[PDB]
Amino acid sequence: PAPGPDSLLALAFPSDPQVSPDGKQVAFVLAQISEEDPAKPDKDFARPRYRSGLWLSEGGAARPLTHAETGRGDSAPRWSPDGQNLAFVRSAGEVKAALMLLPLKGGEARRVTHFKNGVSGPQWSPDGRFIAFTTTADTEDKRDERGEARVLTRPVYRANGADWLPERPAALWLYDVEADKLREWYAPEIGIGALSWWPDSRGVLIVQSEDEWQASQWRQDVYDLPLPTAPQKLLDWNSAAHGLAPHPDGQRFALIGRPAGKGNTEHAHLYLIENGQHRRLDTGHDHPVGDAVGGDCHVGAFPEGPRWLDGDTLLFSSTVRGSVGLFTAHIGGGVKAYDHDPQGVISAFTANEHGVALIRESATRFPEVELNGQRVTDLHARFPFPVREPQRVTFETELGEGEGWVLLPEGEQKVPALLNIHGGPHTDYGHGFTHEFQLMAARGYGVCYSNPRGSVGYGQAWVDAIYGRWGTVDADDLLNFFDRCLEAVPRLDAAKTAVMGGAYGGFMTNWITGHTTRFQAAITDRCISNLISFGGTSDIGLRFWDDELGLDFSRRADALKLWDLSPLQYVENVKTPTLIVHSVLDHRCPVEQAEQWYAALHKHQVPVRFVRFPEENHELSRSGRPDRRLTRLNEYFAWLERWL
Amino acid sequence: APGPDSLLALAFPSDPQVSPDGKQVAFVLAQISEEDPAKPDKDFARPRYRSGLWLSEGGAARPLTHAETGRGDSAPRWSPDGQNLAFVRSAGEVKAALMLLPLKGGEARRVTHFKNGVSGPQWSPDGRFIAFTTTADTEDKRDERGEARVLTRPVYRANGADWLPERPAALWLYDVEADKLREWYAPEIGIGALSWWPDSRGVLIVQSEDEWQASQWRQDVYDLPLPTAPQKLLDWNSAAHGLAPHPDGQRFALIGRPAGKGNTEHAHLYLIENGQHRRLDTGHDHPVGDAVGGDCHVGAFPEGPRWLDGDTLLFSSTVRGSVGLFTAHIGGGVKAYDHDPQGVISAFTANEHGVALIRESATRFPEVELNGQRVTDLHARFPFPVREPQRVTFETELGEGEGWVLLPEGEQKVPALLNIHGGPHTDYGHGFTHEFQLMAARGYGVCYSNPRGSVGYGQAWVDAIYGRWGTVDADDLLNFFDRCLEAVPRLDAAKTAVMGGAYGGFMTNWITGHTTRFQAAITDRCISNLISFGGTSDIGLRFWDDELGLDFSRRADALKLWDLSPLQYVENVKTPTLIVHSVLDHRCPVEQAEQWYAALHKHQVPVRFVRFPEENHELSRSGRPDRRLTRLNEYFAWLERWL
Amino acid sequence: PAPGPDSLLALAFPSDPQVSPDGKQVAFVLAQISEEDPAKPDKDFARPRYRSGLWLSEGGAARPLTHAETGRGDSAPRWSPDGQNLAFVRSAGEVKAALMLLPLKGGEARRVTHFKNGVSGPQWSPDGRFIAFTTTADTEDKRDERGEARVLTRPVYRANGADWLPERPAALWLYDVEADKLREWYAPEIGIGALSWWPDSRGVLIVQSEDEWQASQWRQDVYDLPLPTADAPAAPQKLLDWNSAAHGLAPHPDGQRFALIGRPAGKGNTEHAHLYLIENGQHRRLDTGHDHPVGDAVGGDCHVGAFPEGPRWLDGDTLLFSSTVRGSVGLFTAHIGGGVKAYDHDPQGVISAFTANEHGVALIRESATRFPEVELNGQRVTDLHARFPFPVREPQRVTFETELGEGEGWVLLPEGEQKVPALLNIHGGPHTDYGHGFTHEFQLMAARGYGVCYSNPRGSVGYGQAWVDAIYGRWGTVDADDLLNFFDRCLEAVPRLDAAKTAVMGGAYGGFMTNWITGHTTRFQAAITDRCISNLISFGGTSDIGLRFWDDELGLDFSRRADALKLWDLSPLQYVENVKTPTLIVHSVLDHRCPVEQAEQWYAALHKHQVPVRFVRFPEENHELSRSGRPDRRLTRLNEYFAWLERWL
Repeated sequence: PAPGPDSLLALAFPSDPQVSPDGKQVAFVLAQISEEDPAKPDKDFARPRYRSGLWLSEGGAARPLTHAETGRGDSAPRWSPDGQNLAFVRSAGEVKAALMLLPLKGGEARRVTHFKNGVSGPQWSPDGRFIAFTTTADTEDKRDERGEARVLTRPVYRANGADWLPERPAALWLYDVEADKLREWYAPEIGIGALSWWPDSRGVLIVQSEDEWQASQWRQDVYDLPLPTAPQKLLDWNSAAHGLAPHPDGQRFALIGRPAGKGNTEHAHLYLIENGQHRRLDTGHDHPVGDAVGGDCHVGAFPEGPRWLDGDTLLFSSTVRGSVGLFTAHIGGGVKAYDHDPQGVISAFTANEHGVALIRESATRFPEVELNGQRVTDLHARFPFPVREPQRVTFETELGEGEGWVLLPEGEQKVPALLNIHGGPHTDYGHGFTHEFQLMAARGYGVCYSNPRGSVGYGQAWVDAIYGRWGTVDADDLLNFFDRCLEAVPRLDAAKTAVMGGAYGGFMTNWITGHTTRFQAAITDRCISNLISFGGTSDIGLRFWDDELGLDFSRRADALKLWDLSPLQYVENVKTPTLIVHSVLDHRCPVEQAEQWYAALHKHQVPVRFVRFPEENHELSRSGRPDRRLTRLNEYFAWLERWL
Repeated sequence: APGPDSLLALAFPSDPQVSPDGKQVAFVLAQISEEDPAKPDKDFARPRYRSGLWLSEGGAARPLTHAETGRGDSAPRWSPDGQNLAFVRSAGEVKAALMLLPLKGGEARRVTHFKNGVSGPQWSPDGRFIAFTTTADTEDKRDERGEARVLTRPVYRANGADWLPERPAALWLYDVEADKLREWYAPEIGIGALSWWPDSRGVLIVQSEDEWQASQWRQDVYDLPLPTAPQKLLDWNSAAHGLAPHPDGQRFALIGRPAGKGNTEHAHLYLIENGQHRRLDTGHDHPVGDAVGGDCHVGAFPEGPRWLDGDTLLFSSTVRGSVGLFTAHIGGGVKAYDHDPQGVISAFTANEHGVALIRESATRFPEVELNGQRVTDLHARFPFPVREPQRVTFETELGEGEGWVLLPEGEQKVPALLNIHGGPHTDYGHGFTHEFQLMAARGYGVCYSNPRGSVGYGQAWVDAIYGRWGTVDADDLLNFFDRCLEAVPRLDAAKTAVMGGAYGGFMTNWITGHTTRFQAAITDRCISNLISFGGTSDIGLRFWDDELGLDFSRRADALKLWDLSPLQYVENVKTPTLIVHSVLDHRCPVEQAEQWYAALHKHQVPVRFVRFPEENHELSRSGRPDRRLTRLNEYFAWLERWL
Repeated sequence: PAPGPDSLLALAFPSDPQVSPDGKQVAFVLAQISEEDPAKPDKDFARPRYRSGLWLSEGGAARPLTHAETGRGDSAPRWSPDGQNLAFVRSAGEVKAALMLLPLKGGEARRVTHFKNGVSGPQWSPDGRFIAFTTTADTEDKRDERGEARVLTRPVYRANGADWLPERPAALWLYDVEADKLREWYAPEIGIGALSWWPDSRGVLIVQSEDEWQASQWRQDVYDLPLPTADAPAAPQKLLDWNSAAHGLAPHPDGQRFALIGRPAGKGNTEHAHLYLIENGQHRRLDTGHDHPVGDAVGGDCHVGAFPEGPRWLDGDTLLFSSTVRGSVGLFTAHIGGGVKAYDHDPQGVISAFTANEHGVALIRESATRFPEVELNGQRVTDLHARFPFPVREPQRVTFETELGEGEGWVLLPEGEQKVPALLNIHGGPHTDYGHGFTHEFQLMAARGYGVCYSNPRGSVGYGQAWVDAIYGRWGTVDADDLLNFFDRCLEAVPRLDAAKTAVMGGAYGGFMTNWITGHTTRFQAAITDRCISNLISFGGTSDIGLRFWDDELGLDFSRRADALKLWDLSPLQYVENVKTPTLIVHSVLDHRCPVEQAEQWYAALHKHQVPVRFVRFPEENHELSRSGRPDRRLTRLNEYFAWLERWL
């Protein structure tokens, strides 16, 4: 009785590992999967939902601090600097996201805020006097409820995962801890991105764009916002910035991003800011800041903000050849490894001068929470079937050897071979934990997955190789890799092959099937078929192709080049039975992309099936509602069983 | 000056049903009232259509029903003995119940009790049965639960119906004498037109063979006897509706076109005998049915042809912006029956004893007539004075084209609004357009014309744009507009705007991408990208094939479709543009508007996008009254800003 | 398989027989019993409800005009004087009671009024120009919904069947038919009772009390209210200082005189209602030589809805009215120039409602053996007895001697020849009659094998005023004597009645008397006391008529020490220590005529004495449960009666 997609329901998902100020404790979030209303289940329709609570460890096995029995649960634990309180956010039905304050030495939490719309992103000031957070407060918008028109004048009006953007951005508020009083601090005209307190608690640094157009073009600056008694521009960056890390000296700060002129394809790096000047801080390290390795067992928030361990040393995470390690950057030197397992992924971390807490996983290990190197969870033990170990298969390119992996099922008999293509394109497969892949191998498929040119963990030149020319050397690498897998692993059945992928991976599944008939089945997920219409419909359409391809869909000559890069131009060649998976509120890859592919395959009488999820967005496979994650996997396996 | 809320004063007639003895008409009248008159929202008005049945025996019509909640009463159908009216009632949770009203006294009785209600009641001529369709008590909880929809059929949504059900509505019978209901025929695909044989032995129905043929508009006619399965009667493999069984019980007529050219060919009238067909409306180079624009039609507008005797078939036809009644004869050709070249007959019913119809003009709001006598007084409700247009012509290689200019009162210069009708194979002309009258009442000169591609000027005028939208049609529109400026000196050539919906929106996008001459533009339910339209539109699998000879799923054709896409030329657009679109418009999907909006933003062109939830392609003609007001408010706000 | 209480669910109930102005048609109301929501029945709990529609006949079998499928339905049909329209009242959920206008020659009804609270009592003016009606319009009272206190200052604050009286009485409104306009006519400070149009349509006559205290004492006057002619309408003008009970105003065709039904000041509640001709403040008895009350006061249980009995002038001399005579109800004419003549009087039948004009008459007629039927000009137009689901049986007469002459009662026997238990049933009032009304309960008792014995002791109403007066001030003496003497005569006259298996039962006054009898003899094997009275003192303070009932019936004021002691000596609860008979107690919580504290005391006292007792307590219902309560609770009441009799007999 091979395991099925409902294996997902056995798992619990950790997030947001928050080390205590004294370094001796970790508070974190654990999402379990439970019935929407455990008291009143629907006899005809199961309703598995995420429900989260806060957990705490001092080094031993973690224990629950909260006990949600309804609603989405509790999130965003934040330690008071004196270690005696945890602020957090509670969602329970009509309580959308209330700021709560829990004394750790005894007693229940008190609700601090009372806004119709709840709050987001609490951060204590380092001196403990304040908690900053954002909120839309009590603003009401009855247009959708009444059936009124929405009048659009801004260039970007929706966002994947948030749906439709409000007329007024969330405002920055202050909770005065001593006075037990709330006050609006700053109501931005455009929106606040990253935010960090100065170490002396005099105010915050914030990222803002100058206007709506600049925001759509990913141009941001950093501003200084003192405690109230308006922000002042602190850095003319005119580019992408987040992860502000104020230096202990209270004057300098680091930021994560890229300098102006770069473009989305440049690795995110660390920049030291002093008196409006900047210089690269993580020198000699040809890898991006942050976790960009694929996996599907992350639900919730995964903090990766860099942290100064002393006056010279900035701790950060970085993706390297399918792994994610901790490194230190130094004002006085180059980058040094801090905690880097080439076969593992550190997906979130917090730190101070006294301790570190993180979440760690591998291709064979479900995510676990650690405190100062000690595991405090036992979550892999919940994984309900045995995991298998992948084998490495390499392929040659003019830039050097690329790599990928084969995950084989048990036994020695021939098994179908599944080419899985990661999205991005500037991410990696490798050492993230992928329930989907382990499940495919448990059901008898050989899973082949690789990092073609365009992937992100192999240096900037490997990223740049596909610039302006998706469908050339990246497609070459994928089929070269797959051919090397079939040659290296004889039990892979070259007569029973499938190609599948999501997002860029869906683009590439569409590209590949329009350029070869070799596969017996295809599954294209949250895909791209028409690069022109994407420019006009995607929540990043106003800048994505400009950065990835140098092409502006609103300019005639560029639009023709985008059409020649569109899989739909070559759809007349598709003969491979194709399953199309898409979600209606995916604003990253809008569902019109899938509709066009579906219609075109029908025009050609190619066997086709389109599973269309309401309510979900681009993130379904990684964090969608559990029932719909089950359905997506069920549909994958039904299609493979039919054609392989 | 009057504003868009002038619409709230109007009452909208529909479905003029003459009685079997020819001496009465029953019809539907939609008034606009609060959603819940008992509990109005102090902060938000909720004007809604609410309909009742009305009756006339020759004098001023009087109401038979008095709905105060719900959408109201529709689809009146006379019993053959004249003593009863069947109709359909919508009142909240009562979706669409079949009701039976005795006409000589007493209230109606409810006949059906289906969760999903019924549609399309038709009495058998002998009065023994009422046929109707229903999805009965079928439930679909996917959307309510948040479940996926699995799609395998080529067409899965339709403008105005949203998502198509897995099982089509089934045909049912009400046994009048027995007071019993029974399912008659559950089709696999769907039933189109339906008509009883004159001897009440069964019905003729239009059906497609399978889902793919349905997407290609290929239908056949079947014979379905009363129960005691359908048998194919005509190998048509093409578009057919308007079944009119001949009194002899063997032959029948239909409206449509034979297999061959495609759906740009004029719809014509065909006599069917023993599987053979021959055209009846010969010597008449004009399509069957009303294809003239207007915006005061709410509800059902029957146009089914009717035999006035064994030799004479009554039908309606569009001719140079008018819609007239004509008769075709078995013995040869077409004669005018009731045709004013300056008017539009939008619906009619008839038998051997009488005729009832709805009639309008560019200056006359729709009224109901019985045997030539008006029985309504609806024009009197129109809340501001109407003005009369003047005709302006233009020259082409196919002959003289025509259009009109509607001017405000006074003598001063006024801004000039080039309005472009959709289709493209429809006409402007002699329909009543509240929108145009309101524009002139607010001080604008409205210029509207029938370029090549329009439908009322013969087949060659239609064919002139085949495969080449954006060539001679665009030429004609600007030719006409230039002639208006020359002929009408009050039009201000420095304050001009271009606007249109659907094909007219395509053309507004095309024109602004090819000239900067206009000071403002309004593009409504538009098309910007012919490639993506092919994959998203509810008719995308056939529309360009018929209209352009192009298949978006074939590489060479898709490039030709891109060369016809206004979005290819958007870099030239400088004209401030208002974009009006509805989220459930499945005819022109809203991604068309999203692409135009985004492209104008990339170029920093002044742009505004009014995005209506819940509405579809038909908003301007029959959308919810509050959203029709908002659409017009937005039109005028934009024109006031830029003109 | 003997029938049970659910036999009630097979019946349909006619009411409000309205003859057309031309005398050739009748429109009436028919209540069927149907599920609350036939579409969504509760699998675990049946919900039978009354649902009414309008029916029409020109002499043949009646046909339905309306087709309510939800809600309580349609009521109060009223003909337009030109015969072409019916006004009526529609109740459908949130539509509480809307005035509707139905054209009779084709088309559906139009809703005329749009008030949150609906309307009551539509009456066309004779010239057809107006419809008068009353309404509380859109007034809201959120006290109960919010849990606020109710502050009481008025002497009467609740009424059986209406529950709690509003601070502002319903106002009289006018519908102007030609103008299609509505306007408030008169907002009374106290309340409007009877109302009638003058024959020339110049205005209405209305009955009103001068203040809240006088209303509580049943003292009313007649007022003249002309049609309004300005933004603020003229007020009513007092027309007759009656200072007594008045209803059924019947304006004379001459437009000046009018008759009224009631009693002159002096006489209390026990005086027969009579007809009085009023002329310029003078009054004289009109129904002379007729020692019987106006109106139907005969018991039965198959009346749901409104039963009009307003007297009607057939010409300048002749006033048609109904009257109770020895257990029957007949039509009679009173004459300005002479005495009373029979018009339509079957001594074995009951005419329960009628309307009339110079061209025709419509009525409802029944008997002890015939379920109510609607008639037009002497022709039955319904077939409602045919629905009665088991055979009906014929009562036999048994008489008894009194010092005032022979009293009478009846025995309804089951089939067969074997001994059967004997049930003494006692009618309420006390000033009503048993006799020739149709009683489903009695027919059902006999169908289940009981001999039903029921009579008109002194105090009953159909045997002349002196027979009523015999019990004045002394309930529990000659009335109890008559009841037990009658029952003994039944046992002697009908040998199959089993003297060892007897029960006593009754409602209201009949419940008082069941309590009295069981406290004064142990002869019965079972007792059923329904909507009863046990404590005359507390009744004075809790009943909706407590401020006047004993004063009129007994000459006793509970708020005066000497009188209260006499009321205690008349209270069955004083003698409860003697009760040994197993007793079923039936009562409803919103019975404001006999408040439920009456039953609570009897229940507690029998418990103190360890007498077998069972108390069925109905929510929501009032004094009228057995005659018009919700069908499911009517079934339960009957089930409980029969369960108790099966246990003890």
